[PDB]
Amino acid sequence: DYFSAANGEFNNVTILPLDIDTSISNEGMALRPVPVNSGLNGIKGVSPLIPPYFVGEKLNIVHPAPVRTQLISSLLRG
RNA sequence: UUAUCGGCGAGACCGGGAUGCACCUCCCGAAGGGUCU
Repeated sequence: DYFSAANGEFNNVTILPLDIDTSISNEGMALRPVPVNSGLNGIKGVSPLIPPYFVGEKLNIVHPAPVRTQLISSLLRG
């Protein structure tokens, strides 16, 4: 709840171009909720694929670890 | 944004004492002079 609780306020939004599309897949590891049949491994769950994630039938999905950490230097490498 | 919603709050004196002072001469030398009812 960013709206109600003001959790996870952010600023200084910086966008940088990437070289490889790392939105859905990452060497076969899903980086976001994807259907089970997509062949991507990770953690099983139930959720709608498309937002908003509180409406729509909750179908089986594979999603990454809820808390993923990466070094900022590695993230800025691109 | 995996839901929907939620002020953390209320009260307090921090203050009470102290001399910083005690000793030193800054002086030593020179002509500013000469030209035009």
